[PDB]
Amino acid sequence: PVSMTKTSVDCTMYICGDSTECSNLLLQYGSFCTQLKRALTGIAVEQD
Amino acid sequence: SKFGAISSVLNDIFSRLDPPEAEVQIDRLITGRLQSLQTYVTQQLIRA
Amino acid sequence: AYTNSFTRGVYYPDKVFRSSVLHSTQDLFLPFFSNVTWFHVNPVLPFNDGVYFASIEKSNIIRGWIFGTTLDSKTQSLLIVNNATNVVIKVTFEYVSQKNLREFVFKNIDGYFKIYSKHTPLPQGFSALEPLVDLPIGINITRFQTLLAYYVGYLQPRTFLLKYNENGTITDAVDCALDPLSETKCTLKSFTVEKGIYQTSNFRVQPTESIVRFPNITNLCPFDEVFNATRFASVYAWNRKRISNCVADYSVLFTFKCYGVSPTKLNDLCFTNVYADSFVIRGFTGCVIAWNSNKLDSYSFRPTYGVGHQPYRVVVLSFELLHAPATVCGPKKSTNLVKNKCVNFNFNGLKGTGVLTESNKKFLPFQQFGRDIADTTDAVRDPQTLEILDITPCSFGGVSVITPGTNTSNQVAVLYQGVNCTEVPVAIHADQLTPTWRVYSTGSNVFQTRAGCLIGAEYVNNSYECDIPIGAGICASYQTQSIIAYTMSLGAENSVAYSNNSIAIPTNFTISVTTEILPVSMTKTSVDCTMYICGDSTECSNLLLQYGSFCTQLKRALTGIAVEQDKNTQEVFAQVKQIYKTPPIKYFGGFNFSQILPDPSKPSKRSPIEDLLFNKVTLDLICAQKFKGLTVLPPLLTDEMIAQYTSALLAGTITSGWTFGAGPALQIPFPMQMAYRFNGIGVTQNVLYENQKLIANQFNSAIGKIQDSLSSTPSALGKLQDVVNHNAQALNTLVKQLSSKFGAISSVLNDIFSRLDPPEAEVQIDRLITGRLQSLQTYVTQQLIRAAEIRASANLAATKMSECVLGQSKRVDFCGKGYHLMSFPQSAPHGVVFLHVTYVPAQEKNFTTAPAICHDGKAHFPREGVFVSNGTHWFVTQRNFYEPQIITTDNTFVSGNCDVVIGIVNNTVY
Amino acid sequence: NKVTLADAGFIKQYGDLICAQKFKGLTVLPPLLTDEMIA
Amino acid sequence: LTPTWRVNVFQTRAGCLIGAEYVNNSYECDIPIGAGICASYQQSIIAYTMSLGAENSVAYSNNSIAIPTNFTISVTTEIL
Amino acid sequence: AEIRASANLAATKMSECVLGQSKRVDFCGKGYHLMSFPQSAPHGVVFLHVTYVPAQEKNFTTAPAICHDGKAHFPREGVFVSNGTHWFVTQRNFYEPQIITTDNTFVSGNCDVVIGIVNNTVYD
Ligand SMILES: *[C@@H]1O[C@H](CO)[C@@H](O)[C@H](O)[C@H]1NC(C)=O
Ligand SMILES: *[C@@H]1O[C@H](CO)[C@@H](O)[C@H](O)[C@H]1NC(C)=O
Ligand SMILES: *[C@@H]1O[C@H](CO)[C@@H](O)[C@H](O)[C@H]1NC(C)=O
Ligand SMILES: *[C@@H]1O[C@H](CO)[C@@H](O)[C@H](O)[C@H]1NC(C)=O
Ligand SMILES: *[C@@H]1O[C@H](CO)[C@@H](O)[C@H](O)[C@H]1NC(C)=O
Ligand SMILES: *[C@@H]1O[C@H](CO)[C@@H](O)[C@H](O)[C@H]1NC(C)=O
Ligand SMILES: *[C@@H]1O[C@H](CO)[C@@H](O)[C@H](O)[C@H]1NC(C)=O
Ligand SMILES: *[C@@H]1O[C@H](CO)[C@@H](O)[C@H](O)[C@H]1NC(C)=O
Ligand SMILES: *[C@@H]1O[C@H](CO)[C@@H](O)[C@H](O)[C@H]1NC(C)=O
Ligand SMILES: *[C@@H]1O[C@H](CO)[C@@H](O)[C@H](O)[C@H]1NC(C)=O
Ligand SMILES: *[C@@H]1O[C@H](CO)[C@@H](O)[C@H](O)[C@H]1NC(C)=O
Ligand SMILES: *[C@@H]1O[C@H](CO)[C@@H](O)[C@H](O)[C@H]1NC(C)=O
Ligand SMILES: *[C@@H]1O[C@H](CO)[C@@H](O)[C@H](O)[C@H]1NC(C)=O
Ligand SMILES: *[C@@H]1O[C@H](CO)[C@@H](O)[C@H](O)[C@H]1NC(C)=O
Repeated sequence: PVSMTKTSVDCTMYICGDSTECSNLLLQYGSFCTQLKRALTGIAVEQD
Repeated sequence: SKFGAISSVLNDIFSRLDPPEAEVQIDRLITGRLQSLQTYVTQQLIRA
Repeated sequence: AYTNSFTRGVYYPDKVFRSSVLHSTQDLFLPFFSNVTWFHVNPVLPFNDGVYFASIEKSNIIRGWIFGTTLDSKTQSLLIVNNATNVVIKVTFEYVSQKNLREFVFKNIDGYFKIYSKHTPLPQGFSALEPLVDLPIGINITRFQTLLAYYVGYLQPRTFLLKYNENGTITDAVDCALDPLSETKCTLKSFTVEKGIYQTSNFRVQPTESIVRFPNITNLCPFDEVFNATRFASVYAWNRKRISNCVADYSVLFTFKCYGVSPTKLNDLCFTNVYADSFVIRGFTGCVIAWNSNKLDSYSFRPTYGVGHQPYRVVVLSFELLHAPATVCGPKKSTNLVKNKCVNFNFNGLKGTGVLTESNKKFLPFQQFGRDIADTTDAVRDPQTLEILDITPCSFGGVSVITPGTNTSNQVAVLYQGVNCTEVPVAIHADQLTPTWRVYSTGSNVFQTRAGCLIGAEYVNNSYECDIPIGAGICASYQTQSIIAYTMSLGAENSVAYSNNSIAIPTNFTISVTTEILPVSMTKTSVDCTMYICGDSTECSNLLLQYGSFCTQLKRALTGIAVEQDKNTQEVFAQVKQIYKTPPIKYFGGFNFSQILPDPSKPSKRSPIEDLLFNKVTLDLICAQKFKGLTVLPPLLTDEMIAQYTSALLAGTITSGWTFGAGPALQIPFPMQMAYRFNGIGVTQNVLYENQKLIANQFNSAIGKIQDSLSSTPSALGKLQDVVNHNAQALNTLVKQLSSKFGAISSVLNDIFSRLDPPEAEVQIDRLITGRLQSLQTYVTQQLIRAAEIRASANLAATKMSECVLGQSKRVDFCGKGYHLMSFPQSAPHGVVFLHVTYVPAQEKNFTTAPAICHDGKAHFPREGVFVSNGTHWFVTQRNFYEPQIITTDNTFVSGNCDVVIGIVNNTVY
Repeated sequence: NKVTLADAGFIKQYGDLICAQKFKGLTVLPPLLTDEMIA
Repeated sequence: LTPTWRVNVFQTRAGCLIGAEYVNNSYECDIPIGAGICASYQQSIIAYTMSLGAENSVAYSNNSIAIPTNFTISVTTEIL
Repeated sequence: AEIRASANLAATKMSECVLGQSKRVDFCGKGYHLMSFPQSAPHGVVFLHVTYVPAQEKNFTTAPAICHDGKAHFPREGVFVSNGTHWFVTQRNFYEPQIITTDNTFVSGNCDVVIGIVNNTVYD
């Protein structure tokens, strides 16, 4: 094996799909979604 | 999964409960789903 | 008349002092480059959501304003005038208090009229407005008028990134929703963007309208026959009534509690199995309604009994909210059914947003809903027309921004990922395209890729090296003037002239010195768990002592990582038993090692190249981290010690070759060691000797270029800088996570403890503690993974030190591109740099070749070479350097006759 | 022909398992190098 | 102070070391302290700058070579 | 994952140190690797690396080439050494001086280019 599937996650869509109140609440959790996006982007670049 | 909440649907929680208890239930759901995302990303990092 | 607002109307969002920070604020602002209306000296302009008001005058024509809804006597209105002595405000409320550009901001939220202002000696500068006053006028304002060049702009809720000066002044701002570049700047929390492609946000089509679909029933439920019953049953023989096919209006309904539902919401939900149980006592999802029935009723209730023993009538309402077809629910007006359009929908309490279409699913009569693999609603039976509708979320997707870097240009391209250009969101209003900015199609600037639709770059038929990867073979770059997209080129095509009997032999060579950078260790970090989580709050510490050995595990893991870092450094650099020193006279047959050898003049005793490497890697933010309990432990080996180890390795290899790595160091002249290494790559020794000076010069040239190749290229030391940046970013993220509330009422523990009773303060503090503990655990897990990666890099660096520095390697590409001659280590802040000296053949020439030569009827094969020819005579030569020689019995061996070797060629063997 | 990919991360036009995952916010990004380029 | 106990005072980049006497001699690292400082038990606890090994100078010249006249068969152990 | 890396390294050493003789420096013990023997251990492996360590080094005077009859001679598979008066050719890793003959050297060019060439007799 050389590479694996490059995955992207829409954090807001997964956690709070279509619920605007849930996204407003999620805004108070800091940079969790940003950190997850950074990690997944690093993995994706590493595959290439 | 419900993670100890009344339901796994955010809209049902927001439509059935006042904000004081909706906060507890939505906190449980959001924490569970953030944990699921974090677990997925950690295992993706190890697999990568 | 209209004009450009430019970057004006920024005000201080709060009363907090900040300095030397980038702060994101979501507030009512004036968007950058807004079309502000311009009046010249007046009409009653609307007061939509707040107003920015500028005035360029020197005669005080403008005095004040009137605010109200109708500006008549029937509705209450506000009035503000600035007299030459004082400013008078009247509404039930009165208030009095104290070219030139006067800028003002007026807002009306929660019964508060807030006024900010600034004075300046529309201009094209940046100025931040300071607050003036909040007034509790308590009236809704929809219109206003100026009381006699003045400019009016309207505020909207925007997200802004404000930059605070060193003395706390807002000097710059970014309007996150202005355009893709500003969204990228807000995502990165920076004012400068480097070249690349950045995932900024997701576009989401917004719901056009809202629809409600409830059953057609209109009869009222028999609640009166339950609650207003003449006589209630007994608690043992409790009465039960079923409620079906009616409209339960709970407003008609003392103690009224509910389990699993809120009393203020029952009018909106649809219920399946409603049963009312009534009985009398003395003082599961559903509701309990109890009320004193003293004046209405064995207990043997009597009027002289107390409240604790007075009769109470009790009704229990039990219903199932596990959807299924709804027979009873409250007063809700159904709208029309909107299809093929993103709408907010409500089907008997099932709320959502999306597009509703005709469904081909073969439901069954009892089936009211359909679910997908994730147990989420996917099809719905319309309560009135009984038709099956598919629910699909309306269009959304990811957006990436391609920038050549803000240091070069402000032009950007936008990639809509996983979307064809025919489905790209094309909206003429702000009811779509969540980023809310627009990049319009101009024909040749819209391209389709298997990665999505790219807008803002023209696709050229040329092919270049990849500059910014888009995906699926497509890259983008700044042409210079515009952004171009293209198919990446894999390299220059080349055809090798193969034939039956043609061989290419090099006639010359190049001595190449190449660089390989390897991380060896990362920053050793320690965390004070209590100080991070609690930070001077003793009550928090006492609460934290009940979460077990979490901090003990984290301390153990971080200590293991810290020990592993020193182990990595030792395994890489501490390979030599002895500390070898170079001889006083630095003559090595013309080879010049001054760039890699230590310099006595420098206090650190580093080489010029090592000094360059330590200058090129950047190893109050530290104090801010320290105050939160995050510290950096010093490495065991100092930089001086690592440089001493490197000097010992270099002296050993220079003065003894590869012998000191396999035993006692055996001195050998450097040209003789170089001859050994030339022998190691299948080149005869004389080739080195007869070219000694030239070879030396080439090396002296190549090493001379190394400095430039590290001091001219921007990201030459990218890997070590990446290690440093990863550590700094992780610690900064840990620090910034302390401002998160995690659902609590504040992020400050001492604020929660000083304003709440312990029963609820415990809940809030538990939320904060769990959030911070999760942050610490995530940090430690990422540290463990990064430590594993760094350990792999350090093991590789130790292997390179053993096999490239302590010996000559025959492994292809392990110690440089060409044929490995030798290698030199140089210490770098968090790692090692190998200078690989390799032999690259050059200046090849064609020759005719044969497998063997027939002579006296015997087949002759070359001993240590290959047969070549000018075209008339036949020589034998070594394979990596053209040195033709007369074919004799001494450089040839005999095997068989010239009857089986295909390609054998007649010649003479002297 | 012997390895069956799941997504390959190419364009999905509005109109099975991949669709559900996408609706939950999970998407696959295409590799930079195509199969033809690697060949 | 939080530890509530009290305790030959030395300053290092790793912090304040109490209870160890800094000596000018250099030995192989026994207990790593940090930034080149190690500790050891001499009757007393000593702190010192760790040594990297014995200094050695190879007698290099442009016409001299050292050639072994004997050998030793070494058997070493590697545990994985 | 760490143990898997260790086990992959152990398998590589079993292949390259036990099933063959390795030229990789310090991969199969310190010194010039001769062979290796595996021994099982509770949760791992123990390699006994047998290596050749040179010892009892002696100083000699050396030359890149020997000039004879106007011809430059380079050692075929050795190095030129000298007691101080006579000149021998020896293998690099063990002192075995040999008479400099035309059968253990090879000729390349005159005595005008090689720096450090030394006059001596190349017996035929
Ligand atoms: C901030 O104000 C101080 C106060 O005098 C001044 O010295 C400093 O230069 C200012 N910082 C700037 C202008 O960046
Ligand atoms: C009971 O009767 C009173 C007066 O007739 C009325 O106001 C009230 O709404 C009734 N209660 C119910 C549950 O119908
Ligand atoms: C996007 O839709 C158009 C219109 O049907 C179609 O021609 C095009 O092929 C689609 N995109 C892709 C990548 O197939
Ligand atoms: C040599 O190569 C040519 C093509 O370049 C081919 O036609 C010929 O058959 C080859 N030689 C032999 C002996 O087949
Ligand atoms: C080999 O290349 C060098 C340049 O590196 C040049 O000076 C020299 O003349 C070349 N030798 C031959 C024989 O072409
Ligand atoms: C070695 O190179 C440096 C830098 O090019 C130069 O200053 C120095 O004189 C050189 N040494 C000799 C002996 O030529
Ligand atoms: C060798 O021959 C091929 C074609 O036969 C030619 O393309 C190439 O340039 C030649 N090489 C040299 C060094 O002349
Ligand atoms: C044959 O090779 C020699 C090199 O020794 C050269 O002088 C001569 O010109 C070559 N003959 C032809 C025909 O190229
Ligand atoms: C080489 O010489 C022999 C001598 O008998 C002859 O038989 C053979 O045909 C020759 N080969 C070619 C290719 O002419
Ligand atoms: C050879 O070494 C000696 C002593 O180490 C030195 O005096 C001499 O200059 C060196 N040879 C050259 C050409 O510099
Ligand atoms: C070589 O060393 C061995 C000891 O390992 C010794 O017995 C022997 O005499 C030595 N031989 C020579 C020639 O020094
Ligand atoms: C070789 O000579 C140098 C200097 O004369 C000396 O220091 C060294 O010990 C000698 N080596 C041996 C093995 O005697
Ligand atoms: C020179 O070598 C010969 C061996 O043939 C012998 O005379 C002696 O070992 C050497 N001379 C000296 C002075 O060591
Ligand atoms: C070696 O011999 C040549 C000619 O026979 C002579 O020019 C040269 O000086 C001799 N070398 C020494 C070191 O005497």
